[PDB]
Amino acid sequence: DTPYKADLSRVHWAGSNSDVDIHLEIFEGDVDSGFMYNSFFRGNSSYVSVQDQ
Amino acid sequence: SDTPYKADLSRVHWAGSNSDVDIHLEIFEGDVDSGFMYNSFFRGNSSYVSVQDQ
Repeated sequence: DTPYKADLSRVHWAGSNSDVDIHLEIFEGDVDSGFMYNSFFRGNSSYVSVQDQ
Repeated sequence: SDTPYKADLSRVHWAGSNSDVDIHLEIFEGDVDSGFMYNSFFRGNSSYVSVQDQ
């Protein structure tokens, strides 16, 4: 009911009447990916090295 | 069950020609009560991003 409803100036709203959204997204350092995991059975075995022989 | 002086009593703050109207003064101490009190609890259990003026 405000008297100014018919004369508003909307910045990021295009078209014949200000209905279409053309705003800009805001992004930061956020990236979602898979969860982490660490080995557990590394010490439960006998070990031998033949790397260069 | 009626004392001899019933019809000739003097009663203060009992107005009227027959002394049967209540014009006393209320005693106020300043007690006012309304709805109960609540505080938020989940205001630090999520992420936050600000887009004000942008």
